[PDB]
Amino acid sequence: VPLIGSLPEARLRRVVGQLDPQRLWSTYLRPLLVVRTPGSPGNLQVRKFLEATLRSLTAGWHVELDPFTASTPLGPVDFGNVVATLDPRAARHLTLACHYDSKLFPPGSTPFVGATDSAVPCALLLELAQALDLELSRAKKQAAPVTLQLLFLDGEEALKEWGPKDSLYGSRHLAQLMESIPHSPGPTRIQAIELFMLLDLLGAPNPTFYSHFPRTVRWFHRLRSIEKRLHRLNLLQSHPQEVMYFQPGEPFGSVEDDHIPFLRRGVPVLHLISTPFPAVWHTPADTEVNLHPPTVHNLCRILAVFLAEYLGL
Ligand SMILES: O=C1Nc2cccc(OC3CCNCC3)c2/C1=C/c1ccc2[nH]cnc2c1
Ligand SMILES: [Zn+2]
Repeated sequence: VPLIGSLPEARLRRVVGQLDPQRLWSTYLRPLLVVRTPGSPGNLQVRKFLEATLRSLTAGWHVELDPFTASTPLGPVDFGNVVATLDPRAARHLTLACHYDSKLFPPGSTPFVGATDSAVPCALLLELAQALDLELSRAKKQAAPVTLQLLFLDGEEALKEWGPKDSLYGSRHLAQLMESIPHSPGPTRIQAIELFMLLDLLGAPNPTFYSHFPRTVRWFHRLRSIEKRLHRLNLLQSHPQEVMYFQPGEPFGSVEDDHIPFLRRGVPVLHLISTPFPAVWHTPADTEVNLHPPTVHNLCRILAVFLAEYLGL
């Protein structure tokens, strides 16, 4: 628990104190819980909600929009991703990512908003960024060498049948775009991704995560470690055992997600996705009241230390 690279408890406690669960849940989560398929009005409001929420933050992220067209198993659809980079002159960054679109389902069925998939994750990032705003604003001003980059991806889903030409429209393009952009050192923006941490299927009760890439397993250990740790310093609601979320040790793997286009380009990936998937997954039942708010908040706290331990805040 008093290991190496770790937060002096004092700070960690303030780090956690600063998180506002009412804000996570209602400023940030509640608004997104809406049908938001590609290029639908649903979509575009979320897109603009994020596009703003990020800009208002005091530390003044560079918020830029990656938009495009693509050929689907339906018409052409247009998409826009949301790239938010706290200090883009900085030479590397930690890229956290998630997708704001929602899976189009056939009509005449209870709309599908997908709370775990991926409403909850998006809001976790919004909270991270806001509950850590002064501290990022410090290090940004300190021309810190590794900054923070947040991706809110569009078009992960699939209209019709899931497959390599219908899925991950957004990541596939963002990746395409990044490697075409000279950065320094680099050579591309793609190499500026120190870690690509990807959040998915989050907020159902009683998840289990495993390391899925052994190249990043040590970071996964940070998380198991940060879980302990918060349990010990009593800062976890409904957490009987010491190890609940972050399991040992190193299983099989692969589960096509937004990381893939980056991983094709050699990007170290940490796939923070519950496995087994939420019971309610891809049903009209992915909805605000199946979430397990304690779990939702433990994962805010657990990430919110990690962020800090990572960027030394
Ligand atoms: O988006 C998706 N549509 C499908 C239709 C049929 C099967 C599917 O996935 C495989 C079988 C079940 N276990 C492993 C993957 C998917 C799928 C996969 C997937 C992966 C990650 C996701 N994050 C949010 N939605 C996701 C779906
Ligand atoms: Zn999905």
